Amino acid sequence: TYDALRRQLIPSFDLLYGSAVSVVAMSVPATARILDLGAGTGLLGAALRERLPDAELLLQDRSQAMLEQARQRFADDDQVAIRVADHLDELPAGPFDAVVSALSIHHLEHQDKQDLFTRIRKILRPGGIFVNVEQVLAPTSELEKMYDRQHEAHVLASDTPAEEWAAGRERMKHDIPIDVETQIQWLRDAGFTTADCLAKDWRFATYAGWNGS
Ligand SMILES: Nc1ncnc2c1ncn2[C@@H]1O[C@H](CSCC[C@H](N)C(=O)O)[C@@H](O)[C@H]1O
Ligand SMILES: [Ca+2]
Repeated sequence: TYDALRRQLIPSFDLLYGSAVSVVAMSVPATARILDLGAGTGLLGAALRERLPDAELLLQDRSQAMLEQARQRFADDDQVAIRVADHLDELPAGPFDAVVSALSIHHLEHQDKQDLFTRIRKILRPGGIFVNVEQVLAPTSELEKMYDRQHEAHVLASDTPAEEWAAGRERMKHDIPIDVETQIQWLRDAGFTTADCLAKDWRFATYAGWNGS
């Protein structure tokens, strides 16, 4: 039900989450240590586990209530740990082969995003990857209205319950998105040697930075 509702709310869920899993699987070994930042109920971690059965996953979030759903999702998994931490709290020591995030970093002020990308690179192995499945802003107000129409079109086409879309619109008041190319440049500023947008559906995009590749 929860997972079904995320697909109803998020355009191109399989393309965007799938692209995150694929780019990690082509960038790190089977036995990678992976941090999922703002893991929530652990959906991105779960997508990674399906492809990488031997990866060690650390799921981190500020919300014990969200992480309880992740604990249930990963009940029988001996290679998953859970950590309660804000993005602005001290990160785990690492090192990590990959740091991944979905629909979380857009909650931070822009300066805190720029600092976070830098802090993430410091806990990555050389050649390590940062991947974000993210809600992004259009480059202009007029395009932002078109992004909004395309998002609403997916939500309506998916037969999303009206109450859940209303609750979605209210949660989105707290969002601090920026355009995808600005955030990709922030990865270059943080010292990532390569950064790219792998996949995009208007308001939603999967992008990555490599720490030396
Ligand atoms: N500053 C912050 N530090 C840590 N987690 C944060 C945060 N701001 C928001 N979050 C978390 O970010 C998540 C956004 S919802 C996305 C959850 C999950 N990554 C998924 O793809 O389904 C929530 O679990 C919320 O608690
Ligand atoms: Ca949000």
